[PDB]
Amino acid sequence: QFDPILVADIGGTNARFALITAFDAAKNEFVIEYNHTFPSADFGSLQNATRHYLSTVPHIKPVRACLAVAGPIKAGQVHLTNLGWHFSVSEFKQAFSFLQLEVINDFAAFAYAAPYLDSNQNVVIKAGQADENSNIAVMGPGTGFGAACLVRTAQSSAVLSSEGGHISLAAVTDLDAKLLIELRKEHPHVSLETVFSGPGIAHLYKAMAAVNGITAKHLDAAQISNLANTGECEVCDATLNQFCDWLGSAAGDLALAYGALGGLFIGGGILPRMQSRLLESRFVERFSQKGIMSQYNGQVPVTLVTQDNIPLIGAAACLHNS
Amino acid sequence: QFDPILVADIGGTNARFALITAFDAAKNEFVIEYNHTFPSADFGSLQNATRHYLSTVPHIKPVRACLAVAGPIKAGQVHLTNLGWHFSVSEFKQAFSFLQLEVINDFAAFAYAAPYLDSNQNVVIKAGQADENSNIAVMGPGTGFGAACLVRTAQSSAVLSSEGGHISLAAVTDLDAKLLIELRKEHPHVSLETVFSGPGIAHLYKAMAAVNGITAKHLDAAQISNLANTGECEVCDATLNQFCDWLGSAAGDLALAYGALGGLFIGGGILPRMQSRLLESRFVERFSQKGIMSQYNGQVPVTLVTQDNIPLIGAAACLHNS
Repeated sequence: QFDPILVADIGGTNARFALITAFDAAKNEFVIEYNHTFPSADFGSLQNATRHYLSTVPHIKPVRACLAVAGPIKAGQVHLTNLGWHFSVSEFKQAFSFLQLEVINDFAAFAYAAPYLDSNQNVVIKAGQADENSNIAVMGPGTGFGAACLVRTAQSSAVLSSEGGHISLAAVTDLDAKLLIELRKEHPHVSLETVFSGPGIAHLYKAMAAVNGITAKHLDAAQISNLANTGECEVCDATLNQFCDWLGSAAGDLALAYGALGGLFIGGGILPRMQSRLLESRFVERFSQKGIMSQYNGQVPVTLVTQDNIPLIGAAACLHNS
Repeated sequence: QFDPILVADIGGTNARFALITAFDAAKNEFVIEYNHTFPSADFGSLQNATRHYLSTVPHIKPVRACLAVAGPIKAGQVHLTNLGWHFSVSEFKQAFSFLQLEVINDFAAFAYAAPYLDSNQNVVIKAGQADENSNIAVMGPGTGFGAACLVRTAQSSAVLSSEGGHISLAAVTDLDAKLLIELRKEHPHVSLETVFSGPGIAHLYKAMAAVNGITAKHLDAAQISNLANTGECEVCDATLNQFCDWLGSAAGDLALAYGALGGLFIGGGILPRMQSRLLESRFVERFSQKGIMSQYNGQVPVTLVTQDNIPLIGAAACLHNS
């Protein structure tokens, strides 16, 4: 009989709670039940939010818990000053008499989750052959660019949390190069996140406009994607294709940096909205265009994550594999 | 009473064996004794080399062993076809009745070793504040460019082995940019290893010569370093300074990619021979020139490794921490 786990996805506008009630060895999937979302604004503390949630499912009183936090964890201390939630992992554990409590970052949760994803609920960007005994890379263009790695060796395993979104962005093509020169005019340091993010799409548009000899209007990502579709902004359509192309190069670099023969997953909320453009782009060609390591990246499967509960699956995987 | 460990550094022209006989909690150092080197060519198998070594120190019969291999480990199989040594980890363990045997890559050993280095036997490249609970990055420009990371979290730890030397090399300065254009003329894929390695120094020289409007002579790294010193090759001196400068940028990128708040170590045999030039270069300035993550890299201590037994210390740390 599986020992239930309380899992939570906190830090954003909405806090999400659920109960892990079983693990199916066949499907290699955690069974998640009683999935409840609520505005973080409804509570003055995480403790309160948690007490409320547990009161709605009192027949299952978990003594194991893991919270995935889209915020900073500095020495057993969590500060979501944004929400007004500040708590000690130690006291939170005490408050609910948890025998086991893990508090992890959201991308760390994405890395923990990687081996337990719904195969039939995701999109293969590039086939195909995963090495079960090697590392898995996870990345996600969103508000910023997050990158992490589930490190698996013949001695142990752990999750590499990083600031990999901030590494310098390299040029591969002549167009890349020209765009870096323009980008650097507004961004002394042009990193992955300078381009591969919600704000980055706007940055990339401004640069593309400049390269094409056009004064750029004040557009954000959604506006850029819309105007591209209606054919009212040629530079917008080219910007989004360049985004996909370049991303391929960056994803390939991270696959090498993280030795990701276990596979590379692309999450976040932006890329799943660009699925058709991504699959039509030069992403895959650029992904494995890596000199003597071309064959290596040729073997690495790249998957676009489409399921919605990654943080919860990760929290579950983290605590259960402790 | 410490349980002795047999440690070995194999794969190169010389095989090195030693015995770990104790661990000093105060110094935080493994005690290494009976350090013996011998030409790999003297034996037809690792088993033979090992039997010979153990016969010279028969009063200490270790049942724990860890081999650091500068070669490939594919599924409990080691193939140093170069030396004619091919063995099964399983059978090697059996052959010497080891209760515990770990076989790791050489850079993985460098990552394992990082926390146990001789503070007074290394050179601070950039101060200063290590976070004991964060990851440590290790890198080394040699024949190729190796990169690994000791991943340390509040849940576990592991060593990230990578192909990070093969990620695209980004330009930061105008000179960087011009050099990439030249480099790409001979190297379709310009990676870190294209520049930051023994062969890379020659590549960089050829490119620097071209940028400076000079026909480059056929020189290798040592020749480039020599001619620089005698002032017989101005472009050579500029090449080596550019190498150090650019390396700073690359090391900074890896520190971000690996979340290396625990520190970053630079090993290999090339950089320790360039200590004065390195410390006089723009390495440190470029290391932390990383936009919003500038403060982050400002905190990361960078150390030049000068001690000779890194692989042995790593093997020891790996097996002992199993």
